[PDB]
Amino acid sequence: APDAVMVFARQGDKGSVSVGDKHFRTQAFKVRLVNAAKSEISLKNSCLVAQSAAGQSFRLDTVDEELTADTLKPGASVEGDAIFASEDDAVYGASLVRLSDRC
Amino acid sequence: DAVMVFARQGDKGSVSVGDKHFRTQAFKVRLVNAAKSEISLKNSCLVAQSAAGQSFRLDTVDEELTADTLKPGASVEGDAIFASEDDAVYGASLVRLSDRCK
Amino acid sequence: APDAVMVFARQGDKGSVSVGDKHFRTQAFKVRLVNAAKSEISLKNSCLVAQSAAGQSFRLDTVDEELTADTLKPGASVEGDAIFASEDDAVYGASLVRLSDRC
Amino acid sequence: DAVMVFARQGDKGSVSVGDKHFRTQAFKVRLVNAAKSEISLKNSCLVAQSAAGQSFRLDTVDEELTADTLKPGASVEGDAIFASEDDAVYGASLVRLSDRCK
Ligand SMILES: C[As](C)(=O)[O-]
Ligand SMILES: C[As](C)(=O)[O-]
Repeated sequence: APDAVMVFARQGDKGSVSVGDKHFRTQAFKVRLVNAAKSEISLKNSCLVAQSAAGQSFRLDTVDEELTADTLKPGASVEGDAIFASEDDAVYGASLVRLSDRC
Repeated sequence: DAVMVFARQGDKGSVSVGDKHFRTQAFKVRLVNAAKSEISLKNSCLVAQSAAGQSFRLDTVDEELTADTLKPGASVEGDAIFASEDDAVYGASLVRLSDRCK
Repeated sequence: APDAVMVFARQGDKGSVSVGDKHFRTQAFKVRLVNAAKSEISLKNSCLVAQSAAGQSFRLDTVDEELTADTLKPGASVEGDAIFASEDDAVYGASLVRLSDRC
Repeated sequence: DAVMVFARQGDKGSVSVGDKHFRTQAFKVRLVNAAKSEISLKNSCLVAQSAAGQSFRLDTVDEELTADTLKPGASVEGDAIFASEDDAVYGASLVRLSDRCK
């Protein structure tokens, strides 16, 4: 098994939010993080990012508490929903959820 | 400042009578007043919009969403169905409140 | 009310069928026919057709018995599912269900 | 003559480990033998395909669909998940049986 966290994601519902001059589209995912390594891994300086094929990143609008764990014990898994956003429809083209340290 | 509008894309449909027709796109919509005072919705209107910037008229709506005002901290929810003669409304991905209503 | 049958349709599930060399994509709709007129209307020489904006028609692969009524009494409605097909993905662009006498 | 393959598009997903990743598209699949005799599936394989003609590998599948033959009049059903490194599999709209399997 790889010495890293595996990120599994399933595309969920499509929505939108509008308030005054600000409009954005939302794409939800159910995400499971699985620590495949034999040691505990810190996720303190990490965040979930959604990405399209072209390499465009989408900001995380809301996330379940379960996915905000500071660390993952070896062999352990956590899971929850994560919702990403774009001003236009680009987030609908998000086809990958991954971990990043650019948060 | 302003009412928050949350929406989820719902069903797509159509109506045809002879050569007359239109397309429909439904959304489930929640309006939330997160402000400290009552906000009037009287001269506002719900509109669906494509990312390309086209807006679409509300054809039918649940009575809950027809409130003339929203109390501070209150929310109303219901389905709202928007229409276009052609299939452009299927491209609507946002629901917003507009102050340009005829 | 118009002196004709009103056709209401809601897009349903997307599928496919493959057998030997023959492949096709399917688009289901729930359809309601409503006779708005004050007289009975024959549907004997009529059929349901799905159509895209460009005017491309899609063949009716299967249909519920309820939609095969020979006539519609004044003020009456019938409803059921109808599934249309294309060899490629074009049927997914079907955005109108209407009546035709080209069957 | 041949086994009939019925499929319905299901969920879209992804798997990421560091810089390695792939996308998944699930379908619910029913295989039906409408022929009068048993048909061998041994040297056939399920493949998902885009209208553009690209085929996609089966990554995981329900055990029911792994039958080496199908009795006359019988059917098997289950989920089948196809994959691509890039997001091309999201374009798969057909499930078929191929006799070109490696
Ligand atoms: C937000 As990043 C690490 O995908 O550029
Ligand atoms: C099948 As026709 C009457 O839309 O050309």
